[PDB]
Amino acid sequence: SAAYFLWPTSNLQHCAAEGRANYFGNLQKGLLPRHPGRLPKGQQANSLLDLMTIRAFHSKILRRFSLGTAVGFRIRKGDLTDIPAILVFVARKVHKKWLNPAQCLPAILEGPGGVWCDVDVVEFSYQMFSELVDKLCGSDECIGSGSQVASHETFGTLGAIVKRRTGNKQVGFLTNHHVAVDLDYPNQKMFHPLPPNLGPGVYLGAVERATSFITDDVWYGIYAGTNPETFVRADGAFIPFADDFDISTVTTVVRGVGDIGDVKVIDLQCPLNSLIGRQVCKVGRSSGHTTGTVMAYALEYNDEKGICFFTDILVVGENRQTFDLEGDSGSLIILTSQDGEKPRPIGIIWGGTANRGRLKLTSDHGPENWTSGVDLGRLLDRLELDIIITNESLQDAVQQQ
Amino acid sequence: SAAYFLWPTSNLQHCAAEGRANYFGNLQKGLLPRHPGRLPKGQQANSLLDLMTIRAFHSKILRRFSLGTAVGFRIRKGDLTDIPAILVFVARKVHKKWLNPAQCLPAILEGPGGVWCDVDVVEFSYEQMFSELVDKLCGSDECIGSGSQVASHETFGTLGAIVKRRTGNKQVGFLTNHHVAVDLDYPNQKMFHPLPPNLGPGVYLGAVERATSFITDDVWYGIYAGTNPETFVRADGAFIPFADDFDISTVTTVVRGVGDIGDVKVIDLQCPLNSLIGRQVCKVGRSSGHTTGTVMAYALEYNDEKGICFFTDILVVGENRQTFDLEGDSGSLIILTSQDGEKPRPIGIIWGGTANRGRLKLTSDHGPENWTSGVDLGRLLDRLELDIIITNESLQDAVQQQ
Amino acid sequence: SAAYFLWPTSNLQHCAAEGRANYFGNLQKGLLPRHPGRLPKGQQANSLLDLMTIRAFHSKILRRFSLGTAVGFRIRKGDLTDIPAILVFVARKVHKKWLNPAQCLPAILEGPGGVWCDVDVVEFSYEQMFSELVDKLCGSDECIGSGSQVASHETFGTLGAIVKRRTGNKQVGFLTNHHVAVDLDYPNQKMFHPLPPNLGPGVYLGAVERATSFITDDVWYGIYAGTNPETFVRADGAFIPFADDFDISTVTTVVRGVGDIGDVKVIDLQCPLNSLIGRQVCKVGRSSGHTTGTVMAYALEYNDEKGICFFTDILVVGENRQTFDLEGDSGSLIILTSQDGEKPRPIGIIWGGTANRGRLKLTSDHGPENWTSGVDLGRLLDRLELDIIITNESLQDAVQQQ
Amino acid sequence: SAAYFLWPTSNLQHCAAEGRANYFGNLQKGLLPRHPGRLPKGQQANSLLDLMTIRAFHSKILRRFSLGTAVGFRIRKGDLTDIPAILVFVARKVHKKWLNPAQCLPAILEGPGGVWCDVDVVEFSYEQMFSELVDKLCGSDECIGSGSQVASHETFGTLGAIVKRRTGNKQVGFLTNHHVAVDLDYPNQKMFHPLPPNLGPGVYLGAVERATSFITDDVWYGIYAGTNPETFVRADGAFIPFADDFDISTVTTVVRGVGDIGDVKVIDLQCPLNSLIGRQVCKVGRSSGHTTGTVMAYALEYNDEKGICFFTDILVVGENRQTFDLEGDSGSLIILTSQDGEKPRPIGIIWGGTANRGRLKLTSDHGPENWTSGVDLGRLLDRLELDIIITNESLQDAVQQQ
Ligand SMILES: Nc1ncnc2c1ncn2[C@@H]1O[C@H](COP(=O)(O)OP(=O)(O)OP(=O)(O)O)[C@@H](O)[C@H]1O
Ligand SMILES: Nc1ncnc2c1ncn2[C@@H]1O[C@H](COP(=O)(O)OP(=O)(O)OP(=O)(O)O)[C@@H](O)[C@H]1O
Ligand SMILES: Nc1ncnc2c1ncn2[C@@H]1O[C@H](COP(=O)(O)OP(=O)(O)OP(=O)(O)O)[C@@H](O)[C@H]1O
Ligand SMILES: Nc1ncnc2c1ncn2[C@@H]1O[C@H](COP(=O)(O)OP(=O)(O)OP(=O)(O)O)[C@@H](O)[C@H]1O
Ligand SMILES: [Mg+2]
Ligand SMILES: [Mg+2]
Ligand SMILES: [Mg+2]
Ligand SMILES: [Mg+2]
Repeated sequence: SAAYFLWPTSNLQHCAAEGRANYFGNLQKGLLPRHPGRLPKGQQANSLLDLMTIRAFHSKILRRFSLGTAVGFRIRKGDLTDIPAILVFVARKVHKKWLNPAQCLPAILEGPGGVWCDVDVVEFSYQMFSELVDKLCGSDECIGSGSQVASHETFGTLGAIVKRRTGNKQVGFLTNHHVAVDLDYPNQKMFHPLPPNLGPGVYLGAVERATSFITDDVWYGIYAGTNPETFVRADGAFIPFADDFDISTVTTVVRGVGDIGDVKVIDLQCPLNSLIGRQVCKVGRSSGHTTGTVMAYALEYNDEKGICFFTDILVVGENRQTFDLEGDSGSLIILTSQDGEKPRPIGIIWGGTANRGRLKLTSDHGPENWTSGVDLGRLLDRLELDIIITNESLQDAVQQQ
Repeated sequence: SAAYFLWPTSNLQHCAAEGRANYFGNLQKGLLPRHPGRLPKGQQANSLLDLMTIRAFHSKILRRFSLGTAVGFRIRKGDLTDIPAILVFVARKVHKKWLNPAQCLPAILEGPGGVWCDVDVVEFSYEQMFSELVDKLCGSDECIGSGSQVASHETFGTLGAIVKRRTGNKQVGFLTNHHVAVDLDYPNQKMFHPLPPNLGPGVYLGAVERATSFITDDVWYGIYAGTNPETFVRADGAFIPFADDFDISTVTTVVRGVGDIGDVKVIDLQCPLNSLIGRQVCKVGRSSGHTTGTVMAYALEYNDEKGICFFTDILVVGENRQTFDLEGDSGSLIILTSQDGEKPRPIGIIWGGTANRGRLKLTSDHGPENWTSGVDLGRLLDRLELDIIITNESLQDAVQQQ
Repeated sequence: SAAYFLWPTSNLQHCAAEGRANYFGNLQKGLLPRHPGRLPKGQQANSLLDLMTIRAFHSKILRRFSLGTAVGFRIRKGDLTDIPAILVFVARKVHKKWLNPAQCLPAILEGPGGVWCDVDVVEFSYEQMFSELVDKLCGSDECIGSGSQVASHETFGTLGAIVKRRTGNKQVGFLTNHHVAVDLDYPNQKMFHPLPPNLGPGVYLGAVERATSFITDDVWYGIYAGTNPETFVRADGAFIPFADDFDISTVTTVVRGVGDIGDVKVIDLQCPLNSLIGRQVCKVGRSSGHTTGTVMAYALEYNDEKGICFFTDILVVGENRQTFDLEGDSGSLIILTSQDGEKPRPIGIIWGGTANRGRLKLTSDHGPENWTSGVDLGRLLDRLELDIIITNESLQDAVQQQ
Repeated sequence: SAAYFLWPTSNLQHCAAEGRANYFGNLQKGLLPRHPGRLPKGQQANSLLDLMTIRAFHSKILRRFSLGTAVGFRIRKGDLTDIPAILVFVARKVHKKWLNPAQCLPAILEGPGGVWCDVDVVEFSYEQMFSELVDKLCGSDECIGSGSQVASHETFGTLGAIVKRRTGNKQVGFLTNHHVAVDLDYPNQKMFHPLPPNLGPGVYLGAVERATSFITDDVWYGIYAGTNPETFVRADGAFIPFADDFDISTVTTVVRGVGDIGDVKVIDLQCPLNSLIGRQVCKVGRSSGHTTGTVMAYALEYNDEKGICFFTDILVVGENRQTFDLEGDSGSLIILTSQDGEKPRPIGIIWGGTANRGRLKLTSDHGPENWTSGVDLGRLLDRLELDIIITNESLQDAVQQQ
């Protein structure tokens, strides 16, 4: 019956940011530990939460000389270590001899409660033809992860087959919301592989929900920065399958990977090494199957207009090959099987913007491309979705809608 | 609390596509149309509903050789008549001698049930005012009202009317064009007057709550206005409830440069045409200030490049060969001028001007004049579930209950 | 029958190239005007041929410091005089104090046989009227005549005159500029009024038969107008014989906005200058409608850097500092206005191309006025082998005698 | 003598437009709609004429969802088969699962008289070379022959073949495609090797005499290839007879890098397909030098935006995923490579235009390959009335009999 759009209404009147100023202020007044002295080994950062609270506390001394920050492990000579650090992204990485003490970043940083960590400096900036790509783009006899989805004006990738947690518990799929956005045209109807104005295809369904920006305090549960206009890039859209659409054609398998497990949630208190440095893979309609490494979490970026933006996952492709191309947006970021458990998804690729970023890891090599991913655990929670991972579970879920 | 956007549920499958084909199919085969057209005078079109149903019946024969259509009065020698007609928009209006019989549009057309009307041909296609009023609207005035410049981080618009929601807690707020609120590149939820914090000073007006972009014709008008099953009405409107912080003492329900307005005058499709078509209208917008024009036509059909049919409710042409609006006027109130002394009533709001918004030629001596697109305010408030507040006392009363 | 294009046979390889060289070679028995500088008044230039042969003799020295040249009357203080002169076009006219004597033009020149003339220096260089006449020309009129818009799939032009071919079948058709027809991107020999089938409605007029683009000076004028052996005259003509299906009852030999015209007035190079230079002319074209102007100069020389000499027959400047033409008028008849009561006779058609958008400064008070390029109609009809039809009765006689 | 261009008289409007309609009216009357016993193998399409007649008959539904069509052999798994088929070019080739029955192209089609064929779906769409051969063609060699760069003032092209005219004095000259000859701004009738005088050194080869741009299908093929009454064949050719001064001692009838060629191999539409479709071809051009490719299809249909049907004779794809030609090769001879020791015979010349070359996908693993357009040389020489000279002795003999 409703003919209008409803905004996400996460305003939480300014107390959710009034508490932000008061949070960092009241921690600021309590400096008992005493003078510049090193810090004990027992209080070393261990979790993602630790690194994020340390970085947020010193955001403003870090922001001044930096393009951004992220949490992870220290990178020395291009190789990841297992040392909890805050990665500071500089425009150009120069020798210490050319820095004044105000500019030179420290080697250690102690946050609230004496929790300390390392500070790593990284130099920073901002089609595949295969049998797999053709299958994803409409040559296969099935629709699944990686399949090209399209509205009248935009193309995207189908991330996962999902079901809604609330109400009807409708079965559908998850993709990236910019492929479904209506300002010039109506882009509510999704099709595979092409929209009717461009060529043949099948009507998948109409967009129901979409998140674009969610404040950090809601997304992470903590204040990740001092800026009161802080948003998380939380791109995701839920499209319930059309009442006519033939569910027999959908597959819960990620083609080129196999049977995947349930979503692996990024718990901010687990030890870092379970996410940072882990090998991930992607199947998308543009680059097909690629392999990469998780370099960092919680990428801070304060932009021209004065708003802080966080990007959850930072992946760099293996062997100096780009992890993704433009158009892979929506693709599932799957943790590769280590000794034989089913590969579990941790995120989806965020829509590549114009002039995507790059970081230099070694002098011998040039700058490599990095890919930005959205936390799948948090996205499914915010969109109120459950991922369907077996073909039998799919037909069971359809029965109850 | 919700963290997501909820898309409008105007899908309505499958009688919205099945019922459209079923509606036009059953009327076409049983015709009994007895070709020699005596067309008795009692069956002449009288309402807007009559013209739209006639146009919809002959949509394909009309769209075949034309850029689009709209309903109204026949235009003869550049002047509006009182003759009910379907306006057919041609790229170039050429003499009959240069048309084959397939191309030449008829002078009369009879629809379902023998209801007939005229067919008029119109040639069709698809800088700042500096004044104290414009400065007042753009932040120099001590108050916020209709015409006041509203802004998100990335886009500027005009405040149309001060409104209150009909449902729930009946929040008081304002109506503007949803193109100011675009969450694709940047979080453009917070609205400000006159400038966003990144560009300059201002006051936080509130956060967008509702917005309509496209509503199917069968929902908006209540009838099937065309044969295309993907037919949408461009209905731009966004509701921004005032922030709790906002000083509602600074709001005025007066339309500066017009005065105290009355309640929304609803466009009833069954009333006689002469109460909308040809009536003089006025607009106060942050770009052109106060302008005056005429309502030329209703229900502008346009079957574009991708194959989707789009309807635009109101078509205004400015008086004295002057543009009725400029870019940036989108959202402004389209007010019916007082023609015997009652309070001027609003009938619509300006729709956000596309790139290369068309022109139309009326007589040979003058070139093409600019036309302005409006959204039906009666239908927009109903769809958004809004009530317009027209007196400063009523505003103080509406703000209390909440 | 023929499926190919036949390029004109005006090559005469090395019959024109050395005949030019020996003409100018066995002239050197000439120069040394020894000794004095003043020449007798009895040998003053009187014709166009006199002025052109003087310019041709001193072409090398004149082209040294100038953008081009033309023949006419000296312009002094912005007004045409009665003094036969060679107009030398400089980019920027500076005071004598800033020129070396080599750069400064002599403002008198004697050619072969002591025929002398003046040298005038002119500063030189290289959006639509809306009216009922324009609308009628562009398809609103019930007839096709001079000024009517003609079109192929990709290009628009103006119908200049209704003509009949002199040779063979003596077919009736019309004359326009060939750049509306000549196309190696597409099939555009088919002409239509007012629009081609891909753009809108219209009637098939007929197919292009012959078209001239460049004609060497020695053929066009009959003399060697310059020393460059690659010297061409811009003669844009196109003869389109009417289709057999075409209703010739719809054609009018009347120039709308001028009236009944007389026969083509031939530009005889030996006549006194004042019969062409300075005469008032008018034009009816599909873009600017009816305009009025003055013939400023003839035989405009322009040597561009690829090394080819190009001549433009007529140079018109619009009256009252108003442009004589706009883009799209190409083909329009350049009609001599009735000065005492005789029928206005046509002398040329407007040239459509690239080097037509140039300006010349006549007075300091206001800036550079626009000039329009015309092709000699007398020479064009001769080269195309056409006769102009000027009365509607003569038209139906020509149609019946095919 | 003549100072004008003569347009081709190979189009007789609406005398032949009815004959096209009548031909399809005749096929539609003797429809013979039957299919009890599936498709006997004796009635299978064998010729190019068979495939073209089937495609034209079912033209309406094929073009409904397609970018174009062509005749040849079915392509299965990226390799040409021996199955007579109609190639339907789709923008993106999707699985049967995603097509409604209206969209899905059939696997077989039987046309008039029960002659049937297959329907193959192909995905379709619409830097320099440095070598000793390229340098020799572009002016470093001591001779002028096939592949040699020819130039007018504004355009560069390739010299295709050394020819003599069949009519009149049987002038000897050369053949290239008319976009190297044709002008809009300059009198670039004169051809030069390797450069025009404005750009650098060269020798004057001669002046263009004839040029074909578009020829209707009924004239070119001898049959009605499509139902559109505005149907044209892309027929780029230009005949430049050698200047009388030109030293014919420097001309070679040899195709450098291939050798001595045989006479033109005429594309007989009634011969078995395998003599053209799938045959290996080679090309020597001033941009890519020597390249090798395969004849993929004949009679490439393309109905563009303006509503005109365009046919392209030969469709070549380069071998081993390498482009068959580059920009500038237009005019080069498309030579059939020797299959069993015969001299390689030329069958066509490369076409130069706006629709020059798009892409077609043959396999999933490696991406889309480039295709090249060729014009039927057998038909081009007939239309221009030219004979190809293939031996240096025949050249010197042809020179004397002038
Ligand atoms: N603000 C700054 N801008 C540019 N360069 C800086 C800045 N601050 C520090 N650096 C450089 O970065 C260096 C520290 O780099 P980092 O912490 O990455 O070392 P590492 O990880 O131990 O070794 P590697 O450099 O091999 O990774 C300093 O020596 C200094 O030269
Ligand atoms: N498909 C078409 N394309 C272009 N022009 C057309 C077409 N069909 C009709 N016309 C032109 O429009 C004319 C009808 O115009 P219209 O109905 O507006 O006349 P009117 O309103 O009585 O007088 P006026 O022309 O002054 O408005 C026809 O005479 C014809 O010349
Ligand atoms: N090559 C040149 N470049 C620029 N200016 C020149 C050149 N040769 C002459 N002049 C200027 O032009 C003047 C002659 O102009 P022109 O013959 O048109 O004079 P006019 O017709 O006598 O008077 P008016 O200047 O009022 O037309 C010279 O006095 C000189 O200053
Ligand atoms: N209108 C269409 N648009 C896109 N794809 C189509 C269309 N019609 C058919 N197809 C696809 O093309 C297929 C037929 O292709 P084709 O006839 O080329 O097969 P083939 O040559 O036997 O094998 P191969 O596909 O290996 O060449 C159908 O299975 C269908 O999936
Ligand atoms: Mg490092
Ligand atoms: Mg009218
Ligand atoms: Mg002067
Ligand atoms: Mg195939």
